[PDB]
Parts: sequence; C-alpha cells; structure tokens
Amino acid sequence: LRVYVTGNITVDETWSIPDIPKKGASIHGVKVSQDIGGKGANQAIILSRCGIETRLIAATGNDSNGAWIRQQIKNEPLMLLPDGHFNQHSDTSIILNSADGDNAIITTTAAADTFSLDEMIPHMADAVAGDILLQQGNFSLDKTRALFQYARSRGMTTVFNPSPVNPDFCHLWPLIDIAVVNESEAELLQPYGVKTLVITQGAAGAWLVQEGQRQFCPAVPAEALDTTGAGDTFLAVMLASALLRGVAPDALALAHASRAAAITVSRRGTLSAFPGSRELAALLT
Amino acid sequence: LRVYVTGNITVDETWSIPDIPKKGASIHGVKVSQDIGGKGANQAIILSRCGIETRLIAATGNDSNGAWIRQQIKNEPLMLLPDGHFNQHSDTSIILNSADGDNAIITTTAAADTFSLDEMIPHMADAVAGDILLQQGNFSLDKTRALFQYARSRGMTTVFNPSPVNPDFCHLWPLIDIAVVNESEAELLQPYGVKTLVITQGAAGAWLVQEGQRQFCPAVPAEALDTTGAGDTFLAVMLASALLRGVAPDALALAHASRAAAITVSRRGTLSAFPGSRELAALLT
Repeated sequence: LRVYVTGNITVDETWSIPDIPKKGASIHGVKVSQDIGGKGANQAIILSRCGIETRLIAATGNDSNGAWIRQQIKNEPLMLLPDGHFNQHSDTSIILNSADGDNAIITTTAAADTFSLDEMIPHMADAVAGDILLQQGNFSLDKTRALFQYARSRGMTTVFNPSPVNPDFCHLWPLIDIAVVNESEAELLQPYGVKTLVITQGAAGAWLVQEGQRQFCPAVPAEALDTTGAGDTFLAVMLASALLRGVAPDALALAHASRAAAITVSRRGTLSAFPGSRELAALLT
Repeated sequence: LRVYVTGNITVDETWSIPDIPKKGASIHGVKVSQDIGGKGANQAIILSRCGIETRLIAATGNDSNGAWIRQQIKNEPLMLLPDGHFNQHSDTSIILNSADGDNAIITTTAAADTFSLDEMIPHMADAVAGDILLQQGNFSLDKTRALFQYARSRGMTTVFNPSPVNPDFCHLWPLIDIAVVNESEAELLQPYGVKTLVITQGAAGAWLVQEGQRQFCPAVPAEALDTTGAGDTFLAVMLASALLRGVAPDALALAHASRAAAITVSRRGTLSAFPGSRELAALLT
C-alpha cells in the first residue's frame, strides 16, 4: 500500500511575542526558529519515516528557501514530486508564539496555487486501488474536491485533515473515508457519515469515533516548549500504525500517535523536532 | 564633510490577511510587499542620494532577509558597514487586514541589540573633526551615549533623532549639537542647551529653534498616499541642504526638507518612494 499526499511544503519562521497585536498596535517580537514545514510535508515525511511507502506532491519555488527545502527533503525516505521547481516564492509560514495561549499561524500559497490540478494528477498516474490520498486544507474547495473525486475514480482510500479550515469543506465529507479534525474543525465543518472520525484535542487526548462507538485516548504527558507539528505528527503516526498492522484506525494507533506527538512538542522547530526514523519503529512495535 | 550613520537596517514585509487570527486559528495570507526599512538606513540612503559622503554602520544577519538587504543596498550610492554579516536580523511584519481598519505590526531587532561597540567604532577610524555622527533611537542608552562621546571626542558634530524614544535619552542633551524631534518626543525628553533644535510636526510644519531664533516652516500641503519615511526624508534632506551650503541648519534647509518629504509621502514604500538623486539635486538648487 502506497500513500499519496497532496499538500504544501514551507519554511516555518516562528516569532515569540507577548500577545497577538490588535490592528493599529505595534509590538516587539523575536524570531526564534527557522525550519522546514507545511501541513502536506510534515505528514508525508513522518509517514515515510514510519516505513510507509509515501509520495509527496507539492510545489517549491526558485527561492533560496526552495533550494533549502529540496535539499532537506533529499535526506528523507520520501519521494517528492515534481523534481523541478516553479518561479514563485516557496510557500512560508509565520507562526506567532505568544506568552499566553496557543499559536496562531499565517501561511502563503503562491507556489501551491500555481501547481494546477492538471500538473498534479499525472504524478498519481501510477496509483492503484487501495492506495491512499491524504489531503489537508491548503487548497481551494474546487482543487481539493477535484483531487478527492479523482482518487475515488481510481479506487483509492481518502483521508482528510481540513486544516487550515475552509467553511466550504463541509459538503465534502461524503467523499472521505477517514477524517481527522480539531474540536474547532469538528464543529465548524461538522463531519458525518465517515467510516472513521478522529477528533484531536491536543493535550486533552483524542477521540476515535467509528460505527457509533466512541473511544477516548488520553494524551501522553509532555513538556511542550514548542507546539508546532503536534497535530501532523499525531495524524501521520496514527495512520502509519494502522497501515503497518494492517487494520483500520484503532485505539492502539491513537496510543502510538499520542507518544509520537509528545516527542515532537518537546523539541524546537518543525521538521527538526520530529521523532527519528528509529524512534518511531521502536514506538510502533 | 562626511556623515556616519550609526543605526539599523530593516526588511519591512507587508502581509495581506482577511483578518488578524485569534490565538488558536490558522489562516492564509498573501505576502504582497517587501521594502528596506529602518530610520538609520532610510536617513543614510537619502543623504547619499543628495551627494553626501555617507556611511551607514548597521548590522545584518545570516538569513534570507540579510542577503536581500545586502543586495538591495548595492543599488544605492550608500556605503554599508560592516562588510559581511552576523546572525538573524531586524525586520518587521506589517499585518495589513481587510474590512478591519489599521495595520498591526510586529518588529524584531536582535541585530541592532547585539551590534556592540568594538564592532561599530572601528568603522569611524577615518572620521575627523567636522564629520557628522547621526544616530537614531535604535540602541540602548549606554550604547548610544558611548557613541556620542566617541564622536564628541574627535570633533565630530552630533545629530540625534531619539526614535524609538527611550525616556532616559533625557540625559544625553549635553552631547548633542543638532536634535531632530517630533511633538511627543519634544515634550518628555525635553531637549535643552542644544545649539540647533528642530521640532517636526509633519503636515503641520516644523520649527527651527535656538540662538534665540524661533523659525516655523509650513509643510507642503497635499495629503499622504503613504506617510512612510516622511520623517527621515525630512531629517536627511535638511542635513544635506545645510551640509551642501556649508552652514548650520537654517530656514532654507527646512523648506528643502519639506519639499522632499512631500515627494516621499506621495509614493508608496521607501527606497522606491523617496526622491531620486536628480529630483534632490533639482529641489536643492
């Protein structure tokens, strides 16, 4: 079984501030970390580091960030398509880390947007029934839906993590096999009729909803000095643990994702904070 | 007569978002513009366009924004020091919202905060009595004072524009020959004993004070398209005018500066908005 991930790849830049500015206000911040990231990239890489045959379809620009990104992906057991880049700035993210509550992130999409659907599906031409298409919320409702529709014509399994959230993603669920959502997204998009529903609540554990049954997997306690990437780690490892053992997302899968995620939040950065290929294998056994 | 401008250099990035995200949110944004900023670089840059031998002593780090700054400066007749760079520098995120009125702003320094003496001072080894030391508000009190004393220690004319304003800058007046200040800075800070005092009031004109004389110079009425850099355009052209005619800042120096600032404010941005060398030569004549 091969996992195709259609998303984005970025360079996350984290800013430490007192609290997020109110329009009109000017404040001081400190840039504390630069790292490779992106919803699509994070999940694909972690998946591949778990041993799952994985392919990432995302656009990089003819940026110095572009060379940086492509160079890093080269050290991962993941295939990144296309080989070439685009003359656009590579997508980037501004992660506002305030003294108070949880982070706020702003991500550009110039590169991902240029990467048309026509240039995209050809990279999935070698897909077979049973293969998986994993998407996040980096695309428009139309591009996002087109991709899932395509996946269903090729007999693939569909996984959806609607982050960032798009109000219109709400009438997309009938096309999904596995939905992974926040409490915010769970309410704002209202998942329904999905074989497997997973609602993540960060440090407050996670829910697995299947066939009417509800199971709660409490989170593994951890020192959270950097929260970026926890959700992506939790999802990639939950999915990996099911795929390896050959079952459907189950309680042990969440048990593993919770452990993988605790390692991630205990480290600075994005790509640089993810559990190593060996730590994951030790974890998954 | 040469001008040494001890200050900062920045990259100001304008991001367009639908609205400022709340703490836990994750939104899409568009990185629309990027300009070189910093009252230090702005002032030094405009002075050099006026034909004044100018040296900007500011620090840039080892990141994308650093290489870009180093690259954009090559286009100005300005000389930037030191050569080479340091690590992760000053720049600001200008969050331009939608419906939601005014822009929120986050700024970082770090490059300036760490640009120690010993690092700056040797760059004025060629300075002589008569040369000018222009300094803004981007540096601690001890660092700023130390610079003015070194200057006052070689016959250099000291020019001060305490912005960002620090309340303790209140003790430096004896070391300053020319003070350029706005309303709020004039009150609180309360400059005294300065041989030349300029109080900026933007559209409301400017005052030239000391040696008894109180001279007011009305502004060029019109209305800002983009107020950015009006102040440092005013300070720089004023200095240049007096410098070119070999006198202390006078009435004519203020009218030229007022004419220049009108130009800057009618165009968007900084480097591409300020008056060009030929435009400066024309109004300065």
